[PDB]
Amino acid sequence: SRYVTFEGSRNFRLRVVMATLSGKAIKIEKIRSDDLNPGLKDYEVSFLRLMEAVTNGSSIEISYTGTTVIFRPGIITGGSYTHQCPNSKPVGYFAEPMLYLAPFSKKKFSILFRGITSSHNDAGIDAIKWGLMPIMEKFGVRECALHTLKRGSPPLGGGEVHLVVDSLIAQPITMHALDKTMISSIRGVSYSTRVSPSLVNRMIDGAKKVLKSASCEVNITADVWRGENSGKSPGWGLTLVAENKQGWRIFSEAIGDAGDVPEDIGASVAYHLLEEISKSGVVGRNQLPLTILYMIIGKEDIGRLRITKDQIDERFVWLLRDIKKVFGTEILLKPVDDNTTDLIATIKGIGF
Repeated sequence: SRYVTFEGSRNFRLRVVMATLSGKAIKIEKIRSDDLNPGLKDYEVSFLRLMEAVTNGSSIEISYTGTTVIFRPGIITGGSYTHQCPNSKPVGYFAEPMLYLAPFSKKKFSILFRGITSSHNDAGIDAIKWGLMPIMEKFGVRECALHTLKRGSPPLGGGEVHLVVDSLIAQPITMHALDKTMISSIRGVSYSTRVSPSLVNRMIDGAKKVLKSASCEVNITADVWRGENSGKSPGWGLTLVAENKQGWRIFSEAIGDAGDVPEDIGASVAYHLLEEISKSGVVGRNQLPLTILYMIIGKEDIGRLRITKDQIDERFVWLLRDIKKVFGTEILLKPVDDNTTDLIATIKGIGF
């Protein structure tokens, strides 16, 4: 019973994913044991269920009170499978960490996700489609898509999305990127469900108003969903994706609740995009966990990725901590030769 021991609900999915990638068994204890109703939440249990489905030989054990979990990783198998998500977490919650496994399995990942497709705290479908997967492609994952069959806005939901990754590779290519990602165009997806195309347009208006000074192209795809294919509830949101011709992407997202002013929601996403670009190196904060991990599991060899001082936040520290425990690998930061305070994250692969 050799375990790497973690504490709390923090990075629960990330830690479970790392356990699977490294083959190290882990033990997560004292989960929310200092809160009203400690233990795992229904969506984390659902998550563990998803894991068992896409792997083989995995043995999971949970205490009676659910405050601790013991995860012994199996082999990343994949295949076809449908997963029904509880109303507590949207599809992105389950789909995002599947990105970390799919390309490294024995069979294509063809996973159908049913449930809500949107929230305020999880990765939206567009963000995964146009914000995360492009980064996977830069690491050698050629074919990987997320098909939106049905959008399912909260609270009723009824959405349905299909994760299929045709490209199976041994490991991510070693990454060498020392330059700050230069944005040459801003794209995106403004969507709504079971409502008038008014909301979508007013969001684009609000977004374009703060982005007016842009000397680059700025066009946003409008994506109005009506009828039964749009889900059970009304809803709307905006995903802005800044990009260059090298395949890099910086993004931000937000959804609107009934009563929110679309122009303000639209403007808000554009402000966060500009913030995220301002603070970014090669990638934005919302992409580091994926990028860093793909580097760590690359062939035994040194990779390099420019980051910003602002990107070394609480979240980032914890990311490296957990990585230290599970893989052993520690990250070295090197001040860039230019006249800024940016660093070059130097990361040696493990030999996946």
